[PDB]
Amino acid sequence: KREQTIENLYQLAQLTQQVQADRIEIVLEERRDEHFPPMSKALMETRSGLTRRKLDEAIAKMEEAGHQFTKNNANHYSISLSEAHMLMDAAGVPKFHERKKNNENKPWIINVQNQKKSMTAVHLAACLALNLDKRYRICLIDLDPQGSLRLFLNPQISLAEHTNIYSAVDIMLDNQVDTEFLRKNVMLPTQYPNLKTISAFPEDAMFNAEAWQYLSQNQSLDIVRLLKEKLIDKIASDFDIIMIDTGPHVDPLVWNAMYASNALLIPCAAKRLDWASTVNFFQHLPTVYEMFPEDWKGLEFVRLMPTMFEDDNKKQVSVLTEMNYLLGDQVMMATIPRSRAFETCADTYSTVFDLTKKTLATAQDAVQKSALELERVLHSHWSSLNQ
Amino acid sequence: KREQTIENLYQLAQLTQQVQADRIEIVLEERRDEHFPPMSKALMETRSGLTRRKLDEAIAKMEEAGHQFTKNNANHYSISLSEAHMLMDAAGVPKFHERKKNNENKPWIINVQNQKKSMTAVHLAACLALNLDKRYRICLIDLDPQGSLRLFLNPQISLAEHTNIYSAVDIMLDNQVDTEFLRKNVMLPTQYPNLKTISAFPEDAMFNAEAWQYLSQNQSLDIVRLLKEKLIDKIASDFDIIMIDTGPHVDPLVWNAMYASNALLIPCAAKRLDWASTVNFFQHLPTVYEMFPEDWKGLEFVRLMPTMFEDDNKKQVSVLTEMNYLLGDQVMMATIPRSRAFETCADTYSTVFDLTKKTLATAQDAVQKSALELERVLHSHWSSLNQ
Repeated sequence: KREQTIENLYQLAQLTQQVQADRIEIVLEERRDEHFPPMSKALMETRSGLTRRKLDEAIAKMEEAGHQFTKNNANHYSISLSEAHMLMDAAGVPKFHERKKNNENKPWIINVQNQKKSMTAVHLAACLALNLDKRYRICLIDLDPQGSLRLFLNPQISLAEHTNIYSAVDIMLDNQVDTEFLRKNVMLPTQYPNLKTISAFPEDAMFNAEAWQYLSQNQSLDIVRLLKEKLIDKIASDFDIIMIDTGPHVDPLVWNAMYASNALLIPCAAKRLDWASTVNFFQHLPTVYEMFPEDWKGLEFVRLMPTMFEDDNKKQVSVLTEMNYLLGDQVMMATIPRSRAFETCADTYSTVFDLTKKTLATAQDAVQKSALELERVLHSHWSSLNQ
Repeated sequence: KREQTIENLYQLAQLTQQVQADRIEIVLEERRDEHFPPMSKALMETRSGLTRRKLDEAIAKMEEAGHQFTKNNANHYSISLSEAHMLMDAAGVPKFHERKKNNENKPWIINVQNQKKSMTAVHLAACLALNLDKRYRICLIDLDPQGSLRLFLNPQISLAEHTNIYSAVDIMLDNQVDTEFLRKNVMLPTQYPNLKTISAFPEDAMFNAEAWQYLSQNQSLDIVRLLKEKLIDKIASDFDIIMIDTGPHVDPLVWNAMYASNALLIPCAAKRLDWASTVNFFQHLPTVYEMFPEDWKGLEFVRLMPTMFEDDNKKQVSVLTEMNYLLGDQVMMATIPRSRAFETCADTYSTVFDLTKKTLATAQDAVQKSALELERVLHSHWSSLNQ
């Protein structure tokens, strides 16, 4: 019955290909729109690299203008994220971008690749976005259609007053598209004044279909140029960093992400399972690239991190120091632990920077030093990349 | 630096493509090898469709041979799964297969397709495997490389005394292979005398790579014939049912599973998210099939189930009765609830049939009536399929 079943299939293809899917409605039906825990002026000091005197002066200037700061039950300052950014601009420090010896840069395009909880790229975006001396313009793009990565960091929906919401692949396969268009309709603001977001929707699955059947008509290899030529290039003006999050699969989606991407970052854990998948990955991961039209700009760096670490199991060391001595540098000294706190983030769709003893500090100190450590490398290669 | 980075890539491709991966070791490092809760003789009565008299007679015959049954702290029978199968054969009922008006059958090849917790195919396998009057020979094949589906139902490892362990794609791309080979080395026994298992390993990821680059050399479409011609056909002798579990992605893996597969089953939930992905799926799901060499045997049936149901939220009804009235029959009346119990299965990698008030019964009655209800349909179409 080969024929008859196809016929029922299109019958359901076109019967159902008219039912439903109000997207603004469900993003709106998810707004967990809560915001950030205000800083202490000790914490604002740490995150800013401002002296209490330069900071207090910045306050006083903002207060001698209209501004009124909220205050404690102990009448202690409670500075918001917005307040902290403006405090910077009041202290007369200019954004990372601003310091002009780096203002002709090209933007980092880090392609994170979760090999199995796909929530480390979001901690990076928040820690890098949560460094107020620099105040990077970042962008965290979700590319896994099975991604909750806009449940974390829910965009300011900013209302039903939003036409439509597009994902990356909605701008690859589309719907005239310009950076004015992408700002107004596909990149959304998120609770971190300087971290914007680009969500994905399980519909984004279509892509692969059209890819794997858009090669029948071609052993071509112009299908990996779509996200660069259609979207990333059209938003590299406004951004210092870009992170494209893909999780585990082979794909023309993650393919479409590697070609536009000029560095790789591979979160993994002590586990031999994710470890083992990953070396299969690498073994499969040269042709992987060889394939896109030679105009591919190579990679700058590529590195991996240890995620979810037990530094009490003699057993997990017995894979991470295989990693250490297997790979030395090109791994990260920052072993993020397991942490009750990290995992109620996965429960509650927050990041450790959203909540108010016994993980908090080492949860965030873990991420913050892994983001500091991440941070060195990017500066190391920004020169070469910039070429 | 296009060239230089590829060169480092193969450098890591071949540097690392010699490190590690002792598979028997890790399956062995996982044996959660515990077994089933023994039945009551009330429960053995329910699962068997034996009268207490025919059952007690079967016991007495087994006891008048050597056998010794374990007993209760209240000296009440505690029949194991093995004991129950032999009790059947002692009661002189023949296996489903056995009843010869269905012994020239062809085996069901249900392709389950999890659209987002990928643990319903395992409840089906256990409920269908846990019907002792029939005693189906089933096979639950994992095809998602991100599958825990051998952590559930850990095979009798039966020891390090096992050469190697192969997955489906290890027998697609291989390593001379015959049904004697597949029995001795790739299908493993599991705690249900009549449910065997075929695991997958995240290495299985390779497949896609070779597929999507094994079409550059061909707009061919012989790559979907691999799992049928290489594995399934070579084990259809020994099986009454076959379930191939794939979860969400487009793929030549799930492709390779649809072509060898002669019915479809699509678990989904009240949620508009998984609901929405699925209708995109259907809209993409005719060409999907149109593509394999015409010799494709069509589908027999195709249906969906409701999984994880809140019958207290007026809100979830407000999608499942859209489903009901949208789709009527070709859905299942058996709405599996949310259930604390179902979700500690996902916690503990069991199925509801593994544990000992307030879900148990409705958890299993839910699965059992969805498996009963599943059960009717398969009989309905077995005739036509058999053609």
